[PDB]
Amino acid sequence: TVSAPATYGNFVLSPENAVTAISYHSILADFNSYKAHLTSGQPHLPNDS
Amino acid sequence: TVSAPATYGNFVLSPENAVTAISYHSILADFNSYKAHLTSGQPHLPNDS
Repeated sequence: TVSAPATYGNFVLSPENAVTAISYHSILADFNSYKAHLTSGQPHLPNDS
Repeated sequence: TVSAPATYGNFVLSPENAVTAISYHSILADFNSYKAHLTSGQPHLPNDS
């Protein structure tokens, strides 16, 4: 037996991203995540998108 | 006796702006106000920064 995933994942956009989409045409994933790490100064995020 | 302000009112950058300044060369003042009133769907805004 193998414990394979049973469901497709999802990647819902954050509302803050939508303001950054309407203006300049670019989107970085998890915009709230980077904001909380620049304040602490930590460079290594736990996870990526 | 005209009532004139006794002190300069300093502007301050929002923490959300700190990532936007790095990822691209632009800043939207009151960026949290844009996200709040855009997610609300209301075309108008209270006051400018």
